[PDB]
Amino acid sequence: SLRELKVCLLGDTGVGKSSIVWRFVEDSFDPNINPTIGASFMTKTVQYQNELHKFLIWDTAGQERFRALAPMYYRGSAAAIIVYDITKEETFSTLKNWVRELRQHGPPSIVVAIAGNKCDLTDVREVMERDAKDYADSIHAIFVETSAKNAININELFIEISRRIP
Ligand SMILES: Nc1nc2c(ncn2[C@@H]2O[C@H](COP(=O)(O)OP(=O)(O)NP(=O)(O)O)[C@@H](O)[C@H]2O)c(=O)[nH]1
Ligand SMILES: [Mg+2]
Repeated sequence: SLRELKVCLLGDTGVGKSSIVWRFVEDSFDPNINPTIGASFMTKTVQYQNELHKFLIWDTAGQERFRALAPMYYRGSAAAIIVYDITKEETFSTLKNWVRELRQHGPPSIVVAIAGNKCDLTDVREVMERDAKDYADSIHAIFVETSAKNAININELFIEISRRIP
């Protein structure tokens, strides 16, 4: 048996959406990765208990000219991963806007996950873990501080999704 799970990544440009997906699927990291144009699609199948979860992963362009396309991506998604950058408070401040948009226009029972990415960059941290954790908890979302660079909580993010899908 095999279970298809559409997952979309949402967030401001530069937060590491593509790097998260590349690390999960291709097990690689590129400091020189270019901004996404349109969307990138990758897939990985993982054993969860007695089933196989085939993640159909939509890596969306964060650049504002692509925002209008977002509804196309979250439609039919089993989960949404909203990514911010722990070194830029602006991307966290903005988190509520992404959540709002997913509340207002997304599927009724989507699994929401919040990823605080670039957690390897601790010296220049701007978003305290506790504050982002508190927020994720308040909306009953999955939360992890991730690093695509160091492979911190990348698999764990998708494991939490596997646990919480119906
Ligand atoms: N140190 C560190 N750098 C990271 C991490 N994830 C991504 N980066 C870097 O951050 C920059 C932006 O990454 P990228 O994956 O392109 O972000 P994005 O959210 O996909 N941007 P876009 O929306 O424009 O496609 C790149 O220089 C990349 O190497 C991380 O976990 N740690
Ligand atoms: Mg990208």
